[PDB]
Amino acid sequence: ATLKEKLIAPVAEEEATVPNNKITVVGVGQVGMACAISILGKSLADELALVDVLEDKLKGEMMDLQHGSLFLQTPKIVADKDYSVTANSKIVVVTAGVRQQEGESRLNLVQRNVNVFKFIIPQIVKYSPDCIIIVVSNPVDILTYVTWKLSGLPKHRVIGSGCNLDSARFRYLMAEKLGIHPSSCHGWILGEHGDSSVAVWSGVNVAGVSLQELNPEMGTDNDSENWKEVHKMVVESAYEVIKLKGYTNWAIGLSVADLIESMLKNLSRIHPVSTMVKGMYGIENEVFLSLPCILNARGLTSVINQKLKDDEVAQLKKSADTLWDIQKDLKDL
Amino acid sequence: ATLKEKLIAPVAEEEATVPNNKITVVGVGQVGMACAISILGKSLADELALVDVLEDKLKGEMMDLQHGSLFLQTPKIVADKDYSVTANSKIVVVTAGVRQQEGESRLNLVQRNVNVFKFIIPQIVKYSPDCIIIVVSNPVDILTYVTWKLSGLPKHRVIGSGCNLDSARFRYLMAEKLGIHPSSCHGWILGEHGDSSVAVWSGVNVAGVSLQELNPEMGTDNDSENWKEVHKMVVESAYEVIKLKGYTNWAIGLSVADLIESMLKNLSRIHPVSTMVKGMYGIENEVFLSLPCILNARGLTSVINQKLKDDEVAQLKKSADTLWDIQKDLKDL
Amino acid sequence: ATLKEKLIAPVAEEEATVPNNKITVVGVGQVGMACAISILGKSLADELALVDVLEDKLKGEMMDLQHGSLFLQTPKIVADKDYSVTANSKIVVVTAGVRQQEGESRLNLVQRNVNVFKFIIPQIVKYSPDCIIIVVSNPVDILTYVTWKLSGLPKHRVIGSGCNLDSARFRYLMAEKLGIHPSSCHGWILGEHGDSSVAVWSGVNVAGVSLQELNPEMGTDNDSENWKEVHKMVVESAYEVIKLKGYTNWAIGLSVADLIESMLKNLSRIHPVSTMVKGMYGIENEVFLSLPCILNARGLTSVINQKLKDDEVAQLKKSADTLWDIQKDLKDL
Amino acid sequence: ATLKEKLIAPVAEEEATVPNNKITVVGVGQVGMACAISILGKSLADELALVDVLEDKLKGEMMDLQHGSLFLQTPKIVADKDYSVTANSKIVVVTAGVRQQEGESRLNLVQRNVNVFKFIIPQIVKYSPDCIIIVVSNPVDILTYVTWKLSGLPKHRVIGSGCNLDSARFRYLMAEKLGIHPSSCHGWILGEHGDSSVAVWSGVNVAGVSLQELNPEMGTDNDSENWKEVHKMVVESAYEVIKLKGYTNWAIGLSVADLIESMLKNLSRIHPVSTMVKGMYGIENEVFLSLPCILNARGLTSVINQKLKDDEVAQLKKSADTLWDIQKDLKDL
Ligand SMILES: NC(=O)C1=CN([C@@H]2O[C@H](COP(=O)(O)OP(=O)(O)OC[C@H]3O[C@@H](n4cnc5c(N)ncnc54)[C@H](O)[C@@H]3O)[C@@H](O)[C@H]2O)C=CC1
Ligand SMILES: NC(=O)C1=CN([C@@H]2O[C@H](COP(=O)(O)OP(=O)(O)OC[C@H]3O[C@@H](n4cnc5c(N)ncnc54)[C@H](O)[C@@H]3O)[C@@H](O)[C@H]2O)C=CC1
Ligand SMILES: NC(=O)C1=CN([C@@H]2O[C@H](COP(=O)(O)OP(=O)(O)OC[C@H]3O[C@@H](n4cnc5c(N)ncnc54)[C@H](O)[C@@H]3O)[C@@H](O)[C@H]2O)C=CC1
Ligand SMILES: NC(=O)C1=CN([C@@H]2O[C@H](COP(=O)(O)OP(=O)(O)OC[C@H]3O[C@@H](n4cnc5c(N)ncnc54)[C@H](O)[C@@H]3O)[C@@H](O)[C@H]2O)C=CC1
Ligand SMILES: c1ccc(CNCCc2c(CNC3CCCCCC3)[nH]c3ccccc23)cc1
Ligand SMILES: c1ccc(CNCCc2c(CNC3CCCCCC3)[nH]c3ccccc23)cc1
Repeated sequence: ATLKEKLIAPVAEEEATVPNNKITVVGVGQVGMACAISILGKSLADELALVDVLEDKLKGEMMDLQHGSLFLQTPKIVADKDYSVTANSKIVVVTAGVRQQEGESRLNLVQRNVNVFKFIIPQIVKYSPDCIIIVVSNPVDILTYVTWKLSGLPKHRVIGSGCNLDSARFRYLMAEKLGIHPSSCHGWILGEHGDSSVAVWSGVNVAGVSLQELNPEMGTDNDSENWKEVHKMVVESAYEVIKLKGYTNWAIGLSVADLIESMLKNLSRIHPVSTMVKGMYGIENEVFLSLPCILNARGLTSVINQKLKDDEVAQLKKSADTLWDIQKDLKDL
Repeated sequence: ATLKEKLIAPVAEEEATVPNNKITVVGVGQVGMACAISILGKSLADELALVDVLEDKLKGEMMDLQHGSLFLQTPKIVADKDYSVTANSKIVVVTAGVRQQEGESRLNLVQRNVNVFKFIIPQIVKYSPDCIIIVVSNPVDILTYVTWKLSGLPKHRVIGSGCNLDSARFRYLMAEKLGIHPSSCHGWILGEHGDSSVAVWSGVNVAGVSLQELNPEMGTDNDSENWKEVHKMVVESAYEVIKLKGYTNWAIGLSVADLIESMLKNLSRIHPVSTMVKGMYGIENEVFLSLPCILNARGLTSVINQKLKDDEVAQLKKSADTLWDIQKDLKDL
Repeated sequence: ATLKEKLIAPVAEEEATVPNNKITVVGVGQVGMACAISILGKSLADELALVDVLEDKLKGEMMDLQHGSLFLQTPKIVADKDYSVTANSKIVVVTAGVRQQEGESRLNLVQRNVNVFKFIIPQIVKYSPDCIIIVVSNPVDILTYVTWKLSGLPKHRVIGSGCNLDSARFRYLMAEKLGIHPSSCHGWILGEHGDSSVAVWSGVNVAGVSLQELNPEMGTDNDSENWKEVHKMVVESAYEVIKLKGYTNWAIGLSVADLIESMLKNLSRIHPVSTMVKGMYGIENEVFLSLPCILNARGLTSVINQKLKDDEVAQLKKSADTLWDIQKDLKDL
Repeated sequence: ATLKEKLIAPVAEEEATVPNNKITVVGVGQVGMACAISILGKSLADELALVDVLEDKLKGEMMDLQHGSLFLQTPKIVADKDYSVTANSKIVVVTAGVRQQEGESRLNLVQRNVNVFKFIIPQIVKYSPDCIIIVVSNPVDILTYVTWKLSGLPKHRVIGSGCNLDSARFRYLMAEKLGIHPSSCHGWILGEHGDSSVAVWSGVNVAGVSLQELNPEMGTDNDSENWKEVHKMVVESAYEVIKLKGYTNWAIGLSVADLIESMLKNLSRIHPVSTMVKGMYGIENEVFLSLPCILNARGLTSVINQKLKDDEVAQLKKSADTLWDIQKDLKDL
């Protein structure tokens, strides 16, 4: 009778399909939408759900993505302020809450964003008890800890985007100096995604050539080439971009899509992401900060043990102390 | 104690992989390996299993693929003569059996390849009772029927690669004449993957312009442009390529990867593939042949009802009669 | 002496890059950045230049993209307010200018954006005399005409993004009703990217089945299924999304990346884009509006002639009249 | 008058198109066709030309690829025994000649394959004087030297596929031991693509952790974990695969596509490929062997200088001496 009934003959009985690689993005602001477009561009989701408290903005973002469906391979894009829309997600990316004002530390956002997370996180696990949560909201290390405590998920299923972005920036800036692709320039930023991050100069290399072996002063204040300035540029990068355009989003969206790719393709690639590091490098408390971690379909399955220089371990311990001083006073977790 | 124990600190205490996007290719001949490399190139499997009777060849192919892992996103590639290696496959591609000699009809392979399938199909469903089977071995329409009977699987989970390849050839040949990309030149080959195929000239179009409306003689024997010769070239293509290089493999490997993409990405794209067409176009028996079908993560869920011209319906019925003449005499299914 | 001199031994004594697959995006607003991220995600440029009048915002966007380099395959990302940065671009995407307020016609933007284009287009061709220009700013059909006049380029090198986006929206909405992928649901929106667009109901098809042959009332006011409402939703879509989120950007960014892919891959795929249609369907003036066009590495090399129904031709002529009424009064082009 | 003339209205004059990223594959054997399918799969060629002395096999391979065009983004696939078909190639991949029989050294193929190259290489440069040549035929290091002498091309435009494959195998075997993706396991095989290859144990690392710092005996005969066996497995791999399936092809096809991607995308990624190493590591003659090299659109533009252990330098010099002993006895280059 209907055009659809004239055109389409069933072979199978119409039955509810459960998606196999659903992704939710919580928060459809600058970061959440950069994450969404990068996930859709890399064909990483068979279903994409969006949540926000701004109902009109949310519906607009959902419709704009839906209009691009012809160019994508994501057959279902949905959005609602209600967390029921997020059911059966494999990965939930949390970008909701407040961002830095100009010259504001990420650590100054802690009380506001803890209050946002207190109501969101229990709803995420209610509807997707088997998900991995990727925390992006700042300060990302503290809010990964908070998400672990609120969610009751195992450690391997609560990941902070952490220093995957800082390390991308570091590798870009070193690769630009050397005239090579960042993928061929190896270097790790660890610890806090923020001012106390640690540059592991001792592991920086190109084709397995230690650059600190070529320039032993690399990373010190007594270096005629002032490589230390590259780590200062990594630390200052968010502040500089926020002064120019108000926020950052494109690089973090690609960084989050890189983490999702490793997990949904089950690759066991190593990324510097935020995890619980008690018992590593003499850290005595449940600090979350970035170390090199193996990521696959289970989540964050292992941490790489490193031989660090004394000044590197000292900076990592200082970063841990900086974060623990905030974590220890958090209430009702 | 081991280097691995020194380097890698567990976060998850468990290392077992849950079966997920596993594909098996049965047969490691020219077609099975083209299927395998196209599945790996398009990142369509997290686990690829190869099964075949030829143990040395199978191990060599497995090792050669494993050596390219750095360039791929498939973390597990395995191979064995025993079907236990195929356990918990979501899709199984069947390419094993005899192939055409020069000038040989695909229909002449039926007794030999039915005997191969009486062995193989029960082993597939023993180890993957919840799989989708894509049949590629020839004659593909008859062997799709045979696989359906032997497997006990529902219709929507047994698919013959069918005329997805014939249609690709048809679109290439018409697009070459018009100077456009085959993706912009729409045309359907239906029925037997073989000599009795149907060119649906009444549906051939560019930008929704019916080419038969522009040239009503298109596909008739009274056409000065002789468009009918294009269908003759589609029918003869396998024989011409077999005469020149001995077999065909690259285009069918890409065609199979196209079908898998629609299913694993859950897209509900329409392909001309082999399904059970009883009750369509006056067909009274359980004939399998190619019609436009919707493919998604459930398998083959719908068929498109078409308005055909009399000469199109007549060739489709002739195709069904040709195939049923062989099907009706099959024993012990 | 330097770490770079210690590490890197020249084989080639020269480092300059020969200009090749360079793309400029003019405008770093919502649309320019969606275009930029989609071009980078699809690896469509070896060099991306951003040009804009807002120097701080431009530098911030350039830095944010640069920080994602590790995740991309574009080795050079540059930005300046001076058009010297755009030199030797193969493709220039123009997204600069004013956009619609809530409820505002795209045609109300004409005087403002003609003033923008009178500055921008001469600067583009000064620095890239051999480029293809893709016009995105609204009203896109009028500004494609203005760009043709100001640039002195041949017709095949000046393209309006046009109805590629309207057609994607149309195919999304029809595919959603039928439960299929938009890539399997064929349908064309022609004429103005705006209120006077034409839905070619006579060409709408699935697997070469004309849907108007199944439902002759499709696209008329006397249709119990009211398929006409789908064309109304296409026309209203920009206004609805602007009401909800303030602007549109994701779908047009993907649409522009689709056009660039056809051209840089030299594919001769057909897209409904804005071109000079004098002499077509009795149009007597140099009107620009969308028809199905072949796109390849030369640009826009052909238009598809269509057999249209009387109501489709009537709307196309009305669309042409609507645009010519504005074009005829333009001065100093 | 013709259907094409009714359907397609010219905007531009029909003009001969010069491809911008044409690739030729010389030899359509097991390696040449693995190269071709990997190039087509990664969308690296707007035109693909095939050359072989076997005219029928060549035409059949061309047709089988053409039949897959709908699934590809390569609008022109051509093939001929005449090198005029290769004109205006950016990259020419040479796979032609004889391969190893079972247990045969690659070095034993040198006189036969030099005789093939003496005829081929002058014709390649005649028709594509601006190309990069990637040598794959064995013994690859000596034939890269021979191709340099015969071609008269600059060093940076003559590249041997070299140890890109050996290093992929090495990284796969180490990554399998550690349970990580090969892309996260860093290790270099240098020198001859063959029995005298050098494992740079001192540069092997995961996340910038030197594995030889964890196990100082790594690569010695006095190692309880016998990591040296992994290098033996790399050396023996081609022989083992040749014993099982007769040849190798899939891994080298993906390795060649990786080198092409770096060059056509202008990335300046580092690969261990065969280049002229006179003046490096006390090598006094025009030896070609693999070192880490930067690859971009210019070709092989730099070599990475490494700090190697004494035993590693000794092995590299022994590899150079092994290759020079063959190069010095070659006639009429
Ligand atoms: N980890 C990293 O590397 C980076 C983190 N960030 C962080 O990402 C977060 C988001 O930044 P933007 O997207 O630029 O901010 P934004 O202001 O553009 O968007 C934030 C969104 O969160 C929504 N939201 C607020 N409260 C909510 C609640 N209770 N439930 C649901 N949605 C809620 C808002 O309505 C808004 O749409 C910030 O915390 C920022 O500091 C930003 C850049 C990089
Ligand atoms: N549906 C389509 O469009 C196409 C179908 N084909 C069909 O694909 C099949 C495979 O072709 P190729 O790979 O070229 O053949 P091939 O000879 O290269 O490989 C045949 C494979 O099946 C195995 N096999 C052969 N005889 C067997 C037996 N008696 N029992 C168990 N395993 C056996 C072999 O060990 C080998 O792995 C043929 O039936 C051929 O007609 C070929 C091309 C296109
Ligand atoms: N063709 C299509 O399908 C679509 C077209 N558009 C059009 O794209 C254009 C850009 O929209 P958005 O990016 O959302 O706007 P936006 O306000 O976010 O960005 C506009 C950009 O143009 C620059 N610009 C503004 N006024 C200028 C002037 N007087 N001179 C020079 N540069 C100037 C701004 O600095 C900024 O870079 C608008 O004309 C809009 O109507 C919007 C969406 C889809
Ligand atoms: N560098 C590497 O890592 C690897 C190198 N190889 C080498 O690749 C080469 C090709 O191996 P396969 O493809 O397996 O051999 P194959 O025997 O399958 O194909 C070689 C092709 O070269 C053609 N040919 C012979 N002389 C020719 C000439 N004068 N002009 C044009 N074409 C000519 C033959 O007709 C044949 O089609 C061998 O030298 C082999 O050792 C193989 C694997 C990996
Ligand atoms: C002679 C001696 C040593 C070599 C090979 N050098 C490999 C050494 C190496 C380092 C340096 N590790 C530092 C060393 C100081 C102790 C504290 C921190 C760890 N980083 C890498 C990153 C990647 C690869 C290797 C390395 C060659 C010749
Ligand atoms: C019997 C008669 C005819 C057929 C199949 N006919 C397919 C025809 C067709 C149309 C309809 N064209 C219109 C109709 C006339 C009004 C003026 C404009 C042109 N659109 C398509 C889009 C795609 C493919 C085909 C078509 C089958 C059986």
